[PDB]
Amino acid sequence: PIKFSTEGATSQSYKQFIEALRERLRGGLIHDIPVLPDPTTLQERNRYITVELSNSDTESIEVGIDVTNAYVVAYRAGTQSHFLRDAPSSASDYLFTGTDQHSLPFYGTYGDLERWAHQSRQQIPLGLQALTHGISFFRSGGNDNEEKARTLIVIIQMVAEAARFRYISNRVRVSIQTGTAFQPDAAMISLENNWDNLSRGVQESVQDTFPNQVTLTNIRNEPVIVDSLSHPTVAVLALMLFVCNP
Repeated sequence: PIKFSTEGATSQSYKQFIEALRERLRGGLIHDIPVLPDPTTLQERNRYITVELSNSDTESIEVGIDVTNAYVVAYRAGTQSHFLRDAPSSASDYLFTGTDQHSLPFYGTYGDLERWAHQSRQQIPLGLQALTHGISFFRSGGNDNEEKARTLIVIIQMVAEAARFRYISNRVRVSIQTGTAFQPDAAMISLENNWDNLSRGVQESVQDTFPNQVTLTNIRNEPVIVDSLSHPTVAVLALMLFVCNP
């Protein structure tokens, strides 16, 4: 069971949570980089996991994660659960099966989440207080779809993107250690936007060279061409999407 509590959370407790999540998600290594399982050879009973996000012993939610892409597909508050509009059809057969399950009106893509939130990722604060507020909001069952979408933008980045990217888990750690919320910087956004592209480059690489180049953005909004296994930014990957075997 994978739990994270916001009560007295520390840099270390958050790090240990992300480490446990990464260990459960890893399906193998490719070029020494962890990769998620190939969905075509994965047994469906092994496809979905839960994380408990708690503010106290009496206030908590669960989030359901698809191990094939580390993406949040649903959440649960008590006897009621809510699935992203684009959740795989099998998710509701394995996650929160003892609840009344509902479909959310928005997809889990940032495009649709930002549309419903009326805010972009860059405008939405991340950190312990944002997560605490989101846990409370989901547990309360409030019907405000704008805030549901905003809350998922927070959770997705602090859980799923953090699991995928060492840069992001470390930035959340720093926020917790300092007690200072943050808005995702241009490098964080570009990592989120290019996870599948970086995963593909690594896995398709020949002689360490990507067939399909990947253009990232650094903190100073500078465009960076990543076309090699040895590029420094490749080291930021903690979990890759499965694309192909070498």
